[PDB]
Amino acid sequence: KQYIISEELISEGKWVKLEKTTYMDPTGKTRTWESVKRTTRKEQTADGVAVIPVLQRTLHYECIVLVKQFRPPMGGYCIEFPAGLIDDGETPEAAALRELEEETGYKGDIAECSPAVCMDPGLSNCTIHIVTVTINGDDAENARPKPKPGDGEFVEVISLPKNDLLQRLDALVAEEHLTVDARVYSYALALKHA
Amino acid sequence: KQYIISEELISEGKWVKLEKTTYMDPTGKTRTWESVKRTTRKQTADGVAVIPVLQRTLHYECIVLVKQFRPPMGGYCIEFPAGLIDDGETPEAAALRELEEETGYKGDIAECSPAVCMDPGLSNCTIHIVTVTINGDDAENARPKPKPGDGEFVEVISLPKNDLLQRLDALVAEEHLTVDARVYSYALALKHAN
Ligand SMILES: CNC(=O)c1cnc(C)s1
Ligand SMILES: [Cl-]
Ligand SMILES: [Mg+2]
Ligand SMILES: [Mg+2]
Ligand SMILES: [Mg+2]
Ligand SMILES: [Mg+2]
Repeated sequence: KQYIISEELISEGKWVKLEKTTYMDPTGKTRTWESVKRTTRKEQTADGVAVIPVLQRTLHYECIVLVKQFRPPMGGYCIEFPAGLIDDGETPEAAALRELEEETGYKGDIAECSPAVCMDPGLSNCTIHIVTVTINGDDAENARPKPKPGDGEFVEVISLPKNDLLQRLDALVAEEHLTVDARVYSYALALKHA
Repeated sequence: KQYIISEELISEGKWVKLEKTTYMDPTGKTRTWESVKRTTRKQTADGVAVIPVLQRTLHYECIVLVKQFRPPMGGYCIEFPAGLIDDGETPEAAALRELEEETGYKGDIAECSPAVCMDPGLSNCTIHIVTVTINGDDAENARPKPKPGDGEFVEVISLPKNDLLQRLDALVAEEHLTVDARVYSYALALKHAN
């Protein structure tokens, strides 16, 4: 029933733009919306990847590997799945494994890759692939993981046990000023609910 | 170590604005970021998203989701019921209200997250994730009345909790919809648990 009629640029930065979207509603009436888009999406199937990294080690409980960084939009520190934008020509899987190594030091193994999923669809067209990766923490490659941050990347690694993830996140939020990401929280809530 | 120095308005719509954020990197170098914010916040968070667990005896437990056209996406998305929190509304009340408006179901609060970020590399947007149970055997949820506001057009899709991720992939394959990242993350963790 519904579709886009026109997309009028309001303001274009180097990374993000704002558009006036005109669309047809299902009564047959024309309406508008304010839409955010990135300027960096070329032929990628999504803007970015977020990695769900399951750290597996003999005689350890499985951990979920998370990262903590300063996020200028939020004006503060956030706890997130490792993530980054997909480089031109790069596959989502390759982007995931690369970002996971850059942000955490770990070399993972692909498990699964989602279709493109929407970040905040009432606001933006932004999409990611959610890529589940296992990390063999018994491998020597992953014994001394050194994050290789790119320019302006400053990332702390936080590994939390899967079997207590929500409470461990709660305990971090209780101790400092820091926001947990909605996908991380959602994943932690389902681990509780299962 | 990191903090905001200043924020310069680039462009302000009725609902969304774009800013150029100046911040201090951990080395003492000053850097800029393009940030999006909503113009609507007052509140604990911009919005709520509801995880609605429909419980009917002798049936599988379902998670109630909504399908709507999303102008920034140019398409239909599958999402947790959700909306912005009204000035002077609590997140719990916003959650029960939105759930009723979007689905017609009347639920009970199970738990409420702290404010969690939507896409912290892009925006300051936050929500509370509110887990709600729905007694599907109660008379008031027999023939649920969805009460849309002006210009809302929402379809309800109930999916079994125990097979959520496979049911979502199926919808994506057959119906060319985009699943929401928080929905997909929750679905993943239901499979990954134990
Ligand atoms: C790296 N510098 C930037 O200004 C941005 C990157 N991603 C954005 C949404 S803004
Ligand atoms: Cl529950
Ligand atoms: Mg990143
Ligand atoms: Mg990165
Ligand atoms: Mg809504
Ligand atoms: Mg509503």
